[PDB]
Amino acid sequence: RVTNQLQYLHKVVMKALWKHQFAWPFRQPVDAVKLGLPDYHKIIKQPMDMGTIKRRLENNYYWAASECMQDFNTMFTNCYIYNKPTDDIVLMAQTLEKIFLQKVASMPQEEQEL
Amino acid sequence: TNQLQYLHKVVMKALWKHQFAWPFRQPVDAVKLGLPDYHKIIKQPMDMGTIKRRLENNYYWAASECMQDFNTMFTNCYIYNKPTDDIVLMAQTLEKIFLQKVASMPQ
Amino acid sequence: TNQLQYLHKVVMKALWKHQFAWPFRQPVDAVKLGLPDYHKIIKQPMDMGTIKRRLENNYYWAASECMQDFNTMFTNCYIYNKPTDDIVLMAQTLEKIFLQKVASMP
Ligand SMILES: Cc1cc2n3c(c[nH]c(=O)c13)CN(C(=O)c1cccc3ccccc13)c1ccc(CS(C)(=O)=O)cc1-2
Ligand SMILES: Cc1cc2n3c(c[nH]c(=O)c13)CN(C(=O)c1cccc3ccccc13)c1ccc(CS(C)(=O)=O)cc1-2
Repeated sequence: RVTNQLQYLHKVVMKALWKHQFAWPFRQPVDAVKLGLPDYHKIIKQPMDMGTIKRRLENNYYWAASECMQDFNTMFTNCYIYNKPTDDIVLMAQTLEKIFLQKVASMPQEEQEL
Repeated sequence: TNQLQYLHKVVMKALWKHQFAWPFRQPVDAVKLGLPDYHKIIKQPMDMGTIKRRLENNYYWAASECMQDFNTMFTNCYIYNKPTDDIVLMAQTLEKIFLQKVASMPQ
Repeated sequence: TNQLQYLHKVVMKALWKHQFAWPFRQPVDAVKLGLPDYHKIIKQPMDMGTIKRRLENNYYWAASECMQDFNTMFTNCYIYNKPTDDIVLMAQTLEKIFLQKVASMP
């Protein structure tokens, strides 16, 4: 579907996050072989990344804005769960997530299809 | 504000009474709970009791500030605990409700 | 250009960052937004991204051209959308700020 809320998430939230200087670890699925993370998929059962979210927005995959919001949330939460508290990637995720939440605070309130 | 009243009377009210909310209704007492590393790892403790009181005392200026406090509380949980701990699943469940209700926050 | 300077550094700066600006920051994409009739109804599309680029490149010959582009943008929204769409309220809010700022232009 195409809704006011999903348009906002695409044109405002994803636009802001995708071009952020900390976005690059998150723009594609984690490649556990490339990154040397042999237990990644034992710990993280629902991988998510902003490339996948962006494609779903582009392809009208989502039915409700909350579904997109949950994908963003899963992506951040995966990072906090998997990594050590002191890893810089945690700081990068926190930074992006704060922007996510700041932008979501102004999202259109009542979702209706376009 | 309209938004802060929604976060207080709609979002928090729903999370507060949830069956998974009880670990989050007051600050983590690391001594009582036997977590001597908790405050070495978690530098910004947050909980729903603290957020609720801040909502009651007009502490916030904007809804986003309150949303960030919710966010910190959940994130602390994912950062501090082992992936396999039940408390992680409890936080996830609550955070999904938080985001669902936030989606419908008025403008 | 003092007027165009004002339109760029005061009017566009306020409107561009307003929380209601996001539907107007780029051209309407009738394909991606699924609106087969948009260009049958709206003959002169306009948006704040185009206006902003024109101010930056010294495109306009007079302030009135820039103001008319703002006006066209808002009018397209009112003509195309249903009266109850939130976007109509968003355009009304932005246009009132536009006119308020225009009254104090050199
Ligand atoms: C979600 C995610 C992304 C990455 N993740 C890693 C561990 N866990 C994760 O969740 C994770 C391992 N990883 C890092 O730790 C790392 C991060 C950021 C800056 C760095 C600077 C120096 C060294 C490492 C890093 C890197 C390295 C590079 C790429 C980009 S790409 C095109 O190659 O895939 C992605 C990740
Ligand atoms: C955010 C938070 C809250 C608690 N946390 C714990 C570890 N890390 C955390 O982040 C955390 C340690 N903790 C437990 O491990 C625990 C054991 C047995 C059953 C459980 C069921 C659900 C959740 C936790 C447990 C308990 C125990 C009790 C209370 C409530 S109270 C008034 O008595 O202090 C809070 C926590």
